[PDB]
Amino acid sequence: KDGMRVGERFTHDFVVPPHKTVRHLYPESPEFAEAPEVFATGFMVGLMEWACVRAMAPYLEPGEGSLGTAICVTHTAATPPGLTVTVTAELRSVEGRRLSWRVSAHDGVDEIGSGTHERAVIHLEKFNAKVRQKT
Amino acid sequence: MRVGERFTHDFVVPPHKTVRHLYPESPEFAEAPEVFATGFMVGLMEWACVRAMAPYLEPGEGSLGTAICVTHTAATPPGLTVTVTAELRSVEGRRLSWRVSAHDGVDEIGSGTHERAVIHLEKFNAKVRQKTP
Repeated sequence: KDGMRVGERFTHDFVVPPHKTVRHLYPESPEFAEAPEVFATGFMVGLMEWACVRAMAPYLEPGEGSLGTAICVTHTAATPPGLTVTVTAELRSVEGRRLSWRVSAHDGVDEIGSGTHERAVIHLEKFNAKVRQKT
Repeated sequence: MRVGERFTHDFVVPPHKTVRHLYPESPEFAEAPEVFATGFMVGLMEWACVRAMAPYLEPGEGSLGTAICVTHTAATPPGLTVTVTAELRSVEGRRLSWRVSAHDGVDEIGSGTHERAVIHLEKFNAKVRQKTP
């Protein structure tokens, strides 16, 4: 099924809506009530994962998916709704079921962060079997 | 605020904190495991740091997350209690770094570091508006 090529750059573009602020991450949080209306770090983490997931999708076999096992990034500029965040993900290596990525993001105005992200390829159903032993 | 001081909060994972709920906009997430998302785990960690700093902030001040470096090494289905601890590791300028860790009552699910910068809300909000289309 042809594997992924190291050093290949992939881009994921995302126009930030109003509902990806700090407060929308945890509406349960009174303590976030005053947070500026900017793209939340937690949502940026999810966007970077999302970028890597799209890239690996055609390469995964039937029944397969992945989980994020590590993330190590800066978040050095804030983004209001309306700007487009472009994520660039580049494959650093694959060693077994472990894929390592470098990732970075730009909102068309500033670079907003960069660093690394690691994922693990899993068989979706047999993973749920392991999880359910916890539920 | 002092280095080495700690705050811990607990959070029963609901169904709506799973991966696919972080981004309902994503078809590529539709078949994701029904487990607590990394983005939400990070958010719960930030939340711990935010609460712990609050009593030490001047009125009109707040903070932003400027760095996050964590592992997420075990998955948590809805219904388990995630306990998060945040320990102040250092302060310099308007930046505080925390050591953060999380466990779900069964496994340690992740840990690492998180940095935040203290901001004057009004000043910062003005800046944001000038970056807005």
